[PDB]
Amino acid sequence: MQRVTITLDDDLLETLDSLSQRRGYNNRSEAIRDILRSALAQEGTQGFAVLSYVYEHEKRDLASRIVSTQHHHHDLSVATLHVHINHDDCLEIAVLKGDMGDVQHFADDVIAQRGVRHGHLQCLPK
Amino acid sequence: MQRVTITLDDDLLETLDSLSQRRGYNNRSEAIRDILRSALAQEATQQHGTQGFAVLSYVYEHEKRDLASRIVSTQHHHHDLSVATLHVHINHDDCLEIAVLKGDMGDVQHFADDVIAQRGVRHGHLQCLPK
Amino acid sequence: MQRVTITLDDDLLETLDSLSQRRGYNNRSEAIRDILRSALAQEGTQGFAVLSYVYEHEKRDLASRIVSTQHHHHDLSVATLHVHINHDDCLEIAVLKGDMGDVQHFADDVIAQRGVRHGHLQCLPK
Amino acid sequence: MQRVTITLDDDLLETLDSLSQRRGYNNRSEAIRDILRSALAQEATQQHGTQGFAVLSYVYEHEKRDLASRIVSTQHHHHDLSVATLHVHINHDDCLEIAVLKGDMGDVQHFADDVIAQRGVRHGHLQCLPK
Ligand SMILES: OC[C@H]1O[C@H](O[C@H]2[C@H](O)[C@@H](O)[C@H](OCCCC3CCCCC3)O[C@@H]2CO)[C@H](O)[C@@H](O)[C@@H]1O
Ligand SMILES: OC[C@H]1O[C@H](O[C@H]2[C@H](O)[C@@H](O)[C@H](OCCCC3CCCCC3)O[C@@H]2CO)[C@H](O)[C@@H](O)[C@@H]1O
Ligand code: NI
Ligand code: NI
Ligand code: NI
Ligand code: NI
Repeated sequence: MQRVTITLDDDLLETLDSLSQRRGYNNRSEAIRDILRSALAQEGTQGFAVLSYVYEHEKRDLASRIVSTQHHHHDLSVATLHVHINHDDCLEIAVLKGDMGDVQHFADDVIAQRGVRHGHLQCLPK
Repeated sequence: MQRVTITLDDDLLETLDSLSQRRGYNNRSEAIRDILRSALAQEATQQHGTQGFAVLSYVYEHEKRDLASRIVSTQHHHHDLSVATLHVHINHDDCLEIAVLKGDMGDVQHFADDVIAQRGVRHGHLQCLPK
Repeated sequence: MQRVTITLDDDLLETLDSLSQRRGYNNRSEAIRDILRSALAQEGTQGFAVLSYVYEHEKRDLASRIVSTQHHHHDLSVATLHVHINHDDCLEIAVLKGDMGDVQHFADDVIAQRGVRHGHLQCLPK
Repeated sequence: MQRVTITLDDDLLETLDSLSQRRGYNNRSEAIRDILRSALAQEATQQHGTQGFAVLSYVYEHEKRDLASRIVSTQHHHHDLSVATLHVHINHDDCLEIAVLKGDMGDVQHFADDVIAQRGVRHGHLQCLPK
């Protein structure tokens, strides 16, 4: 086997070590090795996708802007689930379909802007 | 068992007649009774004092009054009544929304109307599901 | 104008009269006349539709049966919203699309059976 | 600031290497650091003691173990954690489900795993949104 040495900051190490004692790992090396294993494990043209994001609806009238943006590409949209989590925040999940290339750009149009948080895209190609 | 006499204008009776025949009704009393039972049934479904769920669906033009924002702002105004909302972008202009609500059937009802009323919003429909 | 006389049962009349005094209608005739007005007021090949229904998921494994039924016609299905209202009951709203004729039959396949309650179909033709 | 030495097997290092280059990483430490930050970030997101919402998505074959029924039965088993579920019939065989959850992030997390684990269920993914 081989060895790779990396420099890690204190807080990150405090969090890694926290999970180390608990999770029952001998040390940092073993924990990191497992995390890498899963990360790498978790890695077509047509398919589906799930886009989730959080945003304040009033902010910049963002709600209106996101809906029109989606309507500009409604052909790629199957449907959206919306949950009014609090007085100002909205949680939306858009199920998208079509060309993975166009879906990915459509995703950038929606979440790559101010007022949108926790944006995540999950692709599911056929 | 009571015979109730109803006074109807010509235009209205012709409508009741035409619509009735297309739908297979051969006489007016049966037709009127079905409408009445249906309608009274829904009203009783929308009464204060009882908890439950409801389904509110409607079609709206998102560009309108920035109707998109107002419909959401209003939902947030009463977010204690909202479970979740499914939205389908019909075409470039229209949005199909289905809001699932919970709480007091009467309050839900009053809320639905405030929504279905707004201009730009068409095909509105409420279905209360009392506990 | 004209007059039509109808026979109505006691309970129904008790409910109509209840709404009469409250709603501020002079009498049965005026209330019925308004109800008819709305009913009649509220009345294409391609379009959308909203199907809602309630059912006990465990009952006859109904949940499994409804999903396959929908999958048999998945081409007509856009998406379904599901809310687990209690321990045994489920509330589902299926947004359907396609030929109104096929949508209507597809609706019968889903809600016209035992264990399904409050089934309602709303058509929205283009 | 601490230098941490990690011991990796040949196969694993080759994978890290290949995947890294395709994704534009020119060296191993940066790649490993990004993975670590990302991963630790999610874990901290799934901790008991904090309330919030979550999005759980997965694809499953409805015919399977009558998986359809078990997935729903299980959801009902913890329906206090469930807000609502969007379901999309991908094709004749597969179902895309997106369940929105609320409650204690740790409990939600444990629930998600119980679901993502089941056989027949693929592409599972959890995203916790702590209050
Ligand atoms: O719970 C029983 C039924 O309740 C609702 O049906 C409604 C129906 O959607 C409505 O259209 C009809 O109205 C009948 C009015 C008939 C008029 C008379 C002549 C002119 C035009 C129609 O009432 C029934 C209720 O019984 C549901 O849509 C249906 O799926 C369910 O099985
Ligand atoms: O909150 C910041 C970001 O958080 C998530 O991004 C993730 C991304 O989805 C994941 O793929 C990446 O992993 C990087 C791991 C890179 C590996 C190194 C070499 C081998 C293959 C990948 O981390 C970022 C977080 O910073 C969201 O998906 C993204 O929309 C958001 O803007
Ligand atoms: Ni909202
Ligand atoms: Ni829309
Ligand atoms: Ni359910
Ligand atoms: Ni399905």
